[PDB]
Amino acid sequence: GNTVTIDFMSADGIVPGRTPVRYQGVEVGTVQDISLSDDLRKIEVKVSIKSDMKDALREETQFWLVTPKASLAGVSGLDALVGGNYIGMMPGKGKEQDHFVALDTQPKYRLDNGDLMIHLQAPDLGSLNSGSLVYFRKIPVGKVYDYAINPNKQGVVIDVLIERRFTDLVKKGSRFWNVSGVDANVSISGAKVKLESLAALVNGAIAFDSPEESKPAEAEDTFGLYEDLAHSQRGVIIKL
Amino acid sequence: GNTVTIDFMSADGIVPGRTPVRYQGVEVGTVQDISLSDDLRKIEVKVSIKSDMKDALREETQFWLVTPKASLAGVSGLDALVGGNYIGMMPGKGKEQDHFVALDTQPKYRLDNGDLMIHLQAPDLGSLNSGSLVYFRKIPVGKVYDYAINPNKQGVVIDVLIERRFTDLVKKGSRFWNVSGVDANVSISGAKVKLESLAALVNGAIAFDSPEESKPAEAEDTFGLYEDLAHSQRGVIIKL
Repeated sequence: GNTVTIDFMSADGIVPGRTPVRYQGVEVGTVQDISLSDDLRKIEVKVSIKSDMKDALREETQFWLVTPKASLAGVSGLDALVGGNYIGMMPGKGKEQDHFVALDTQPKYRLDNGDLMIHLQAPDLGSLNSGSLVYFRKIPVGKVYDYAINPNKQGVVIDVLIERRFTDLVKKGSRFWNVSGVDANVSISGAKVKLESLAALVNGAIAFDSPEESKPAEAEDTFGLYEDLAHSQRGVIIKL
Repeated sequence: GNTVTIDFMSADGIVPGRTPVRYQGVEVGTVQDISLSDDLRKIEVKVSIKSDMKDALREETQFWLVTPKASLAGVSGLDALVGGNYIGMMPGKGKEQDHFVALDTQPKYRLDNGDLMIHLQAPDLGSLNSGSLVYFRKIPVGKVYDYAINPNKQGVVIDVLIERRFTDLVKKGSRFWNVSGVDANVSISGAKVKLESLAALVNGAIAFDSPEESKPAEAEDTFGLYEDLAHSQRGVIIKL
C-alpha cells in the first residue's frame, strides 16, 4: 500500500489503474498515480507496493519499463492485441529509499538458477530480435537474452540464455550460426527453393553445434556468430 | 479448497485468479496465490484443489507448466489470442505430501487407452513442432507427442501417438517420411510447382506407409524418419 515516487522519462504506455510492477515474473505492485515535474520534465509515478517488497526496497532498487517485444502485431499497428507494458524491478542493498530514477534498459542477468549466459560477438545484429530462439537441431533450447554494442564500435555483443537441462550441450568447440530470414537459389536443371523454419523467418534464429570432444563451455564464454551454416563449416584454411 | 505450496521457477503466464490446474483434461484446481521465496528465487504458488484429488495428492505428484503450443499467433506476438497456459499434473504413489517442485517438462506418456506410442530416430527435429500431425494418405491418424535428445548427442528421438482405431495401420515394415515445409522445382519445358497440404507448411507433418505383409508393430518400436518421400523409397541398395 506504500507509494513510491519514481521519475520515469515518458509515460507512453503507463496506465494509472492497470499498469503492474512485476518482480521477476510475479506482479508485486500496481501503478496508482502519475503526475509530472515540469522541472526537467520528470514523469513522477506513485505505485502501491506490497509489504513483502517494502523491506528490500532500497537505494539500489532498479526500475525499468518493459515494453512488449516487437513482432508482426507491433509493427502492423495492431497495438490493441499486443499486450500491456509493465515495470521490471531488481532490488539492491543500498539504503532504504523512497525515490528512484528509471533505468533505460533491462540490467544484466544475475539469476543463479543453473541456466547459462554466453556471449556471441557479431559484426551486426542481423535479423535477431530480443527473444529470438536458439536451436540445437531445430529443437529450441534457449533464447536471445539481450544485445548491445561493445565499447569499440567495431562489434555487436549478444548475450543469450540456455536452459538448465541443455547446459551440457554447449562445449568449448561449439559453433553458432545465424538462421534468420529466407534465401532462395535458382540452380541449373532445377531451382531447389525450400522453406523449413517459419518462426526463424518471422523473428530470427540461431542454431548451434556440439562437438563430442571439447570440454563443456561455461560462464559467459565468448563465441563467434557465423553468418551462415556454410560459413560455420569446420574445414582447414589454406592460403593461396 | 486445500492449498498446496508448489515452488515454480518463473511466474510468467500464471494468473492468481484464472490459471487452472488440469488433471489430464479435467480442470481440477485453480491457482489462488503467488508469493516468492527470495531464497533461491522460488516462486511459491498456492492452489485450491478439490477433495477428490486430495486423496491421491502424494509425494510423486508431478506438476509442470503447460504453455500453449507455438503457432503463427505465438510467433507474431498476438499473445491475447493464443490462450492461457495451465498446470498439468500426474500423481504418484509416494507419500501424502503438501509441497512439490515443478517439472520442467511434460513426463512420459503412461495412459493405457489402447493408443500407440512409437519412437522415431532422426538426425534432427526438422520442421516438426509438438502437436504436428501424422498422416496415412493425408488422413490424420495421430500427432507428435514429444521430442527429445537421446543421451548420445548424435540423434533426436521423437515419440509420436497413434489413435486407437488406427493402431492396426502401423506394421513392422512401416516407413515414416517427413512432409514439412514447401520445396519448389524448375524443370525443363515446364516447372511443376504445386502445393497440397497447407497445415504441413504451417506446422509440419509426418506421413507413413503400411506394407501389407509385416506383423503389426507395437509398444515403442523404434523407426527411422526419412527426410523425404523419395528417400523412403523401397528399392535395393547396389554398391558401385
